[PDB]
Amino acid sequence: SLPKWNQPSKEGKKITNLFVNNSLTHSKVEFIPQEGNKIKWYACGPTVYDAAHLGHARTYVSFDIIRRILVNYFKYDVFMVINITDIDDKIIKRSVEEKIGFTELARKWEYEFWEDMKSLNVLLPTAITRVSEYVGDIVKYIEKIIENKYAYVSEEGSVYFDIDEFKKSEKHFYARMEPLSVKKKKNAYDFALWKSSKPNEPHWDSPWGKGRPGWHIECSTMASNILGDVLDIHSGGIDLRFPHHDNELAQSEAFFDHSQWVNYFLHSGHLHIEGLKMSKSLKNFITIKNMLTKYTSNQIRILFLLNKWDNFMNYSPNGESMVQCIEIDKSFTNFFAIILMKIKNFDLNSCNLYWSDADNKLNLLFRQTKNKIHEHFLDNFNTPDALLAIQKLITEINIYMDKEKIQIGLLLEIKHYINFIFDTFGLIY
Amino acid sequence: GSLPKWNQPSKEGKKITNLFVNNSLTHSKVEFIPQEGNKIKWYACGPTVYDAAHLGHARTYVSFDIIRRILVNYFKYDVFMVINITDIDDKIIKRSVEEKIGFTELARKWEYEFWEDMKSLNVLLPTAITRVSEYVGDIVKYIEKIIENKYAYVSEEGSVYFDIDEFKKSEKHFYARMEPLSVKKKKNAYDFALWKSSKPNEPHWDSPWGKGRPGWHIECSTMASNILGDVLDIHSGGIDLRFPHHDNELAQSEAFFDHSQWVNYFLHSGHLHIEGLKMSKSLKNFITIKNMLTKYTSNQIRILFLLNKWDNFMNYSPNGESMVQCIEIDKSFTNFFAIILMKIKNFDLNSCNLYWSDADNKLNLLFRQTKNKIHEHFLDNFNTPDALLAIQKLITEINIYMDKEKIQIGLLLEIKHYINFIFDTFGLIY
Ligand SMILES: Nc1ncnc2c1ncn2[C@@H]1O[C@H](COS(=O)(=O)NC(=O)[C@@H](N)CCC(=O)O)[C@@H](O)[C@H]1O
Ligand SMILES: Nc1ncnc2c1ncn2[C@@H]1O[C@H](COS(=O)(=O)NC(=O)[C@@H](N)CCC(=O)O)[C@@H](O)[C@H]1O
Ligand code: NA
Ligand code: NA
Ligand code: NA
Ligand code: NA
Ligand SMILES: [Zn+2]
Ligand SMILES: [Zn+2]
Repeated sequence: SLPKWNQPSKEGKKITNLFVNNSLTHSKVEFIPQEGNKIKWYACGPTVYDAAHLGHARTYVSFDIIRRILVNYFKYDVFMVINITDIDDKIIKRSVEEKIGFTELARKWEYEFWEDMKSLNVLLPTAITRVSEYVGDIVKYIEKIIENKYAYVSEEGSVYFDIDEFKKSEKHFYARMEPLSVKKKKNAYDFALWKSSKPNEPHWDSPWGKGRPGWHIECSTMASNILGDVLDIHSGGIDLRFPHHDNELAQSEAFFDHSQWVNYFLHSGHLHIEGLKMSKSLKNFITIKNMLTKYTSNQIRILFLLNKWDNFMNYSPNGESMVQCIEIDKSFTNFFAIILMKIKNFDLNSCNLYWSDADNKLNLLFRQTKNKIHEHFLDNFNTPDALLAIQKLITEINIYMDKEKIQIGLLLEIKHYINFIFDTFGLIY
Repeated sequence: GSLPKWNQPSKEGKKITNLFVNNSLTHSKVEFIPQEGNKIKWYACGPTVYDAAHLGHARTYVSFDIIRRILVNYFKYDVFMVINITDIDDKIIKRSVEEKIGFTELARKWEYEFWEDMKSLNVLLPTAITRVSEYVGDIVKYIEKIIENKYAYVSEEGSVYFDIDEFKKSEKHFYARMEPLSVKKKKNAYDFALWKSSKPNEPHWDSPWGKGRPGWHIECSTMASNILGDVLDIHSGGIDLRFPHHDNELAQSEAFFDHSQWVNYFLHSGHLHIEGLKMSKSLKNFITIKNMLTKYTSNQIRILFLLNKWDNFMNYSPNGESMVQCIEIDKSFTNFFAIILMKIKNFDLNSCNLYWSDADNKLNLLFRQTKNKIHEHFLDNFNTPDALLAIQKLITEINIYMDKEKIQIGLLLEIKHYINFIFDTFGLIY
């Protein structure tokens, strides 16, 4: 009556003791790769019919930070896939309103999305998978689900996922992550895998007639084709947990006829503005480009570093939430300014390098800070507390650089470590 | 009895990578295990600063810079490193009377040029730099303790000598742990000075035993013990220092703390040879780092050292013969970055197709396999020659892919970032 989860075996794997908040268990559980030190990761992409806003940035920046922690800090090997839904009801509707082709519209806003990601120092994924380029593969995927008896064909030529038949199987559970969120259909909760197309919509040939993919099938198809029958990580915003992500799990389980397509499902919290999700529908949004005419990439990334990735956050506009981000960014800028100059202008010919008690105390705080940051990252990517640890260390380095005769080698090593953590955060100074 | 024993640190609570290193204390490759957490306390012997450093010195400091970058940048150990500067020495005293400038002025000049040469080679400075001239008082206190533990004696002239026989008698101490077979005022000829009575006209310092100078080995035990403590994870230097210098440091430090294992892993770089012999100031067969750098770049010199396993000797053929391959490799890396950066710059998302093709998948398969190959090479006693080869082979296939196949922009960027990561670990700059 309740979905079960299988933790991957630890034998032969990279073991860091990292714990992550897994939506499949609704708990923090130890992260263990399926193979070695490898992480196969699929992340749902944007719907490219319009500009991206600060809420989209929160999700992609937060998972960029997580990816950099996993790769740059823990040295996992991440193979990441993000889809682009360039065919969708919204794209069709917008393209008729504006009197341009569906592809021209989608390519424009896909281009602007990646430009915005690059402006925010977000790394591109290994693979970018457009629906328009995967329709043939989607048809083949749907054929297999039908052959496994988990989908049926309507008279009009649509294909629907058969929830009742899927649930019946002892190896399958429907809606593993939100169990309680559950005429021609057998049951109302069945969802389309293939939609019969109106003659005026864009459409593709199939064994069942001209149509389009349903809302969820492209993600199962693309990830299964490139990454296979087990994903280490699947991610997205919390609104996608159901129906979209739970439906992907059912589709992929139905295709492979197994019980666990994803080991760790990670959901970022929403950015709210004035108490409500930042939303195109609510017209309360700030585009990323507008945000970048007021604040820098570092400042926006600090905003997201200050908020735990899997919790919702409130954005107060008119600069209110950004005051703290600007202060922190300024302290990082001024810290680097001083330490870089002290290093550059240090003179080995005239200095004294005796390792003093003041040098030893700063070094002790330095090594301790490294251990604290390590524990924060293992604690479900706790960047707010890691950022605070860096701030505390900087306060003490600033005192040391002002008064004590300086240990050039220690300052260089401290500069390199803080650069390493800032690279991990995606900050550029 | 009759053979030195070695205690491997316990694994509980430590960072465990399965790295193996060639340990001179065991004369074997053994698993590297920190004394504490992920921390590595590391002392490396510094240069004698009375004249210019040469390519043999560069080989040792660059090879251990590469190892330090592997430990820190690649494996994420926390390295705390100390290097001494011997700015008081017989050679410095004699050279300063020849040059007719003060010993301090001469020593500071050639220390400064040593660090400039290191920076020119992209060698990272250590955490602490310990000059003998700033540590004499601490050295005196260290010797006082060795005398108090009955492991040293004072001669009538005011010198202090290490008492090898008394040290060996202790069941917890073995003398010459690393080269056991290499072993009038003295009790026995093998005793060595901790404090030397001052000769007339020499620089000198006060002590309870009279005016004098440190012996040849005592500063390193003193400085490392003061900053790093009673157990070092790593101690390093060239193979010529293994005995008497490093074995004598072990004896001094064991005598000070009256314990049995001051160093867990002793690493010795091989010598750079020229025409079959060690590159040597005495043999006048040396090439200064500065002269090398007027003909070759930092990258090219670092590639020369990456191509030779750190703990084996290497032959350097002059007149550009050994550098031919280094220049070719460096050029292939420069050209790779030029090409991949242009392909990235000119990629057009509006006109591309991004279907993940079989060609894309084959390159990705090679990419991830290369990552695991390099990982095993680094775990295998820092095997940079084979890691460098793996990177070269990967670049050969990336160049083919960029020329013909429709390119996966994200995959090319990810491969570039990984190669940047390994090159940072090597100390190469492109
Ligand atoms: N206010 C907010 N705060 C924080 N995250 C927010 C957000 N609004 C959207 N998101 C998250 O941003 C990502 C992109 O959202 S989006 O452009 O609307 N696209 C979509 O929702 C769908 N295209 C995802 C499904 C798929 O196509 O596979 C998705 O992960 C989405 O959950
Ligand atoms: N041809 C060669 N090939 C490869 N390594 C070579 C080398 N010649 C010297 N080395 C190594 O370079 C390092 C510095 O050497 S050096 O400047 O002569 N100084 C000394 O030997 C002493 N000052 C070390 C003892 C001490 O002072 O603590 C030492 O580690 C030494 O072993
Ligand atoms: Na079931
Ligand atoms: Na939902
Ligand atoms: Na003994
Ligand atoms: Na020797
Ligand atoms: Zn999706
Ligand atoms: Zn030494």
